[PDB]
Amino acid sequence: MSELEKAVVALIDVFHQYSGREGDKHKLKKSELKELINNELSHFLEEIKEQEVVDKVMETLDSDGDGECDFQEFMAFVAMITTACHEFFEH
Amino acid sequence: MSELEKAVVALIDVFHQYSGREGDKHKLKKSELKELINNELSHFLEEIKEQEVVDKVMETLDSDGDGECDFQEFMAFVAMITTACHEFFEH
Ligand SMILES: N=C(N)c1ccc(OCCCCCOc2ccc(C(=N)N)cc2)cc1
Ligand SMILES: N=C(N)c1ccc(OCCCCCOc2ccc(C(=N)N)cc2)cc1
Ligand SMILES: N=C(N)c1ccc(OCCCCCOc2ccc(C(=N)N)cc2)cc1
Ligand SMILES: N=C(N)c1ccc(OCCCCCOc2ccc(C(=N)N)cc2)cc1
Ligand SMILES: [Ca+2]
Ligand SMILES: [Ca+2]
Ligand SMILES: [Ca+2]
Ligand SMILES: [Ca+2]
Ligand SMILES: [Zn+2]
Ligand SMILES: [Zn+2]
Repeated sequence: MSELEKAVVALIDVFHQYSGREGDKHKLKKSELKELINNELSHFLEEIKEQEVVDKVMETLDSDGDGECDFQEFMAFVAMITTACHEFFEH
Repeated sequence: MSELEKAVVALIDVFHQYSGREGDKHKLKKSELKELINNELSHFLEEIKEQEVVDKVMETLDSDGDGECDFQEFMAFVAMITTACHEFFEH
């Protein structure tokens, strides 16, 4: 598999790693999203310690108002992170 | 870096790998997009041999009508591929 192909599978695997822990096994509830950010985005994003802060991130990500981040919503989150990283390192 | 963090950087690196070859160094023209698909998505997508087929893929990806795929448009392409892969392997 190419690097791109392995990257794609890694996105799928991290989503399932955290989504399957509680409740709906195919969505990230706020608790699962906080764990994902703190354990997997520790170089890209500030650690979340407050309920207020994960509330706000979930508000941004949650396009259908169910209080959770589904796989489509997670893909939008990945696009946001990737865009911000790409731009951080360039002029 | 986590797996997710390395995956994010891999998306950036494959985009730059192909975008920088010709013309606008920050967009994939059809020629660059064809090369990316054929060399980097050979397990996920059918090889492109015809101008018609890359025309069609570029039509799908090109949201601002400039005939090219910018980084935002490429992120949408990555979301499409990842979604299709995730769903292929599940019930
Ligand atoms: N010392 C580093 N940060 C760094 C190290 C290696 C690297 O290998 C290719 C990745 C793309 C290289 C140029 O574009 C970016 C954009 C964003 C990030 C990032 N989100 N960290 C990293 C690189 C890149 C950056
Ligand atoms: N050898 C080592 N130990 C080492 C080498 C490079 C390194 O680099 C740290 C992070 C570099 C890239 C990630 O940093 C950001 C920060 C903010 C944003 C943002 N704008 N959201 C995106 C990415 C760290 C450790
Ligand atoms: N034999 C395989 N295909 C395969 C091998 C390893 C693997 O490691 C974790 C990746 C996620 C595992 C379960 O979800 C998916 C969804 C899509 C793909 C794919 N796009 N190929 C692969 C896996 C996964 C699949
Ligand atoms: N040991 C080996 N040599 C080997 C092991 C597994 C393998 O698996 C091939 C591809 C598996 C996952 C990629 O296959 C697709 C197909 C269609 C879609 C789609 N719906 N677009 C998405 C993914 C290949 C070789
Ligand atoms: Ca869950
Ligand atoms: Ca939702
Ligand atoms: Ca180009
Ligand atoms: Ca465009
Ligand atoms: Zn760039
Ligand atoms: Zn799944």
